Amino acid sequence: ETLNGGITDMLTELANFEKNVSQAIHKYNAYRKAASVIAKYPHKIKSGAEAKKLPGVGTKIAEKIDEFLATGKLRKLEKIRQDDTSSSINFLTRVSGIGPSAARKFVDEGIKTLEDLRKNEDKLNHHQRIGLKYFGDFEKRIPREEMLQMQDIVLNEVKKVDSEYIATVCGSFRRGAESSGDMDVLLTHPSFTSESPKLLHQVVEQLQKVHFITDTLSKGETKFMGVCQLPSKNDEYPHRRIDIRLIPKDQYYCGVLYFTGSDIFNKNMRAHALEKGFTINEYTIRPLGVTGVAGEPLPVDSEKDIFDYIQWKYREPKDRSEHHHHHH
DNA sequence: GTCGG
DNA sequence: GCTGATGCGC
DNA sequence: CCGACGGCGCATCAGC
Ligand SMILES: Nc1ccn([C@@H]2CS[C@H](COP(=O)(O)OP(=O)(O)OP(=O)(O)O)O2)c(=O)n1
Ligand SMILES: [Cl-]
Ligand SMILES: [Cl-]
Ligand SMILES: [Mn+2]
Ligand SMILES: [Mn+2]
Ligand SMILES: [Mn+2]
Ligand SMILES: [Mn+2]
Ligand SMILES: [Mn+2]
Ligand SMILES: [Mn+2]
Ligand code: NA
Ligand code: NA
Ligand code: NA
Ligand code: NA
Ligand code: NA
Repeated sequence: ETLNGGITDMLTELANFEKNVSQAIHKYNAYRKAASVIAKYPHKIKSGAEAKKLPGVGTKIAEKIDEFLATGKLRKLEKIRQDDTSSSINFLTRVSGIGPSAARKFVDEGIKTLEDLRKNEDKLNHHQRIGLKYFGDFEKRIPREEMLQMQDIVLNEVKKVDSEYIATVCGSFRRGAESSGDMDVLLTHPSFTSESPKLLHQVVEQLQKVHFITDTLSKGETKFMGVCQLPSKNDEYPHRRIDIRLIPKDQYYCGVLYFTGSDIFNKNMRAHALEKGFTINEYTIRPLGVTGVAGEPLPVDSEKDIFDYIQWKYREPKDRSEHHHHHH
């Protein structure tokens, strides 16, 4: 049903291999950019030289596309699929907190399966231990109905802590997705500005007291990463990833732009900002110094002002998701 | 792996 | 302590 | 060994 789905799946799989096995994050990012520009292309790709016209597809991917169109497979991928070490390394990196490095370490020490991982809980740090505990739950996506229920608990508890907080659910939810991988809550409070608690900790602690937050992956002064769960209906819902991030109140628009994603959109926007002579992060957009210090932050009164600076047409959150096209 | 310089 | 990497996460 | 590639929080380490 997906136009060019065979091609985009091949490139994604190559991506994951370069990240997890090769530890080559820019090759990962290259395959992702290629899968992405191909996914958004509104025609069926006839040949490698056709895909090559797209930014991000070059000689080597063009050849893989010719091989794939011609044979229905890619020998490079068949060999990777046959490498049990590579397969186990890929699998282990699905646990939150285990990356390419840890994964290879565990596999080299003979941990190759989920059971093997469970038997070796003592090798895992806290984050990894919690990732493992909820591995099955974290594989499932969250229906938007349940995201609405989750949003209701979060906003009500935050308002009980202090009515000056504003919490906004971002990520895929704000982009209008019909399901989400986690819940991203952007939080502000007038006591925390770029110039100026316990602000985050008070919120987290209140969510724990009402048994909504069940576990913590990591937690600092400005960012919480953890686990939550909706109250059961009779006798249970899966446990869910939740990210909460306090951002400076005077820097809300850069913050919400960031927290809305998608991942690929944000990166592409920042790459286009560099080309135009700016640097964008979640707090500011700044001109690049002739030296190599960014200069003073530019004024921003809306999401659109950020786009304007880098000469990009404004996109509504729903148009910042990745998309694909279909065939009959 | 792709691209720009 | 601070700075700057390394790993891993949004 | 062309070098850059988006950018930063939290956890941790190395060097000072
Ligand atoms: N590589 C990345 C990853 C995330 N981000 C930011 C962090 S906050 C925002 C949303 O990140 P998430 O990882 O929750 O993704 P989405 O909400 O798009 O999807 P799901 O959670 O999978 O529904 O994008 C980024 O700028 N670069
Ligand atoms: Cl790389
Ligand atoms: Cl900044
Ligand atoms: Mn579809
Ligand atoms: Mn398109
Ligand atoms: Mn062993
Ligand atoms: Mn999300
Ligand atoms: Mn998230
Ligand atoms: Mn551009
Ligand atoms: Na190209
Ligand atoms: Na191997
Ligand atoms: Na992981
Ligand atoms: Na053990
Ligand atoms: Na569960």
